[PDB]
Amino acid sequence: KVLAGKKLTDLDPDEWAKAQASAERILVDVGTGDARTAYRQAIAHPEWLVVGVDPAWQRMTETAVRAARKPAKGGAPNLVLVSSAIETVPAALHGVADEVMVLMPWGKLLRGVVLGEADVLSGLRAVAKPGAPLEISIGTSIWREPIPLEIRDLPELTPETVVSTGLTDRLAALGWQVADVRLVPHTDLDTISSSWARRLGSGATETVLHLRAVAVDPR
Repeated sequence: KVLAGKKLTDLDPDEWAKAQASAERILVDVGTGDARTAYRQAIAHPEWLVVGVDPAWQRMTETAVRAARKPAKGGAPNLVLVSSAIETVPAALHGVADEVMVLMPWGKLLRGVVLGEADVLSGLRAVAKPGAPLEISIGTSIWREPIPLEIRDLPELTPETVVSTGLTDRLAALGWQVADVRLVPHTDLDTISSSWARRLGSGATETVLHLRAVAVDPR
């Protein structure tokens, strides 16, 4: 269920428990893209256990190959890449995260966050410790044509409509107390969507809808 280089393997429960215990912070990145962003977090913060969770595991293989190398050769032993969908988080991920990040989501994860779909929101809450922040970062260019199929029937989510669509209340009901919602124009894309296809420092920016919440009791 975790990537080891180009292959999937069974996560050793003992090693998983020891890694969590040894970490200063456990960060769960839900939706990883090619997981270069998770890798860069892990490299910057060797005391963090950085857990990337994505069902499209083959996309993450380059990151996994790089992370498996010796530290001197760019290895990141504190990066754990998990093959799983968020709506069906396995028990081994329940209540582990000090912080949950949803950066540049696509597909069901994106649609779920925008609509405040219970299975996606509950899955996110399931992996969190009480008090853990949730940070969601959505690039707003997705609402400019061509709009991706997973949101093209939905009106653009803005800070005002996060309230008026009832998303803030759906979040609270499922255990995410919203703290801040804002647009952040000219956000450096490298901070939320690094890729092995794109050189770092390109200067690429985007307006990001940023939501922060805190893990609380549901219902």
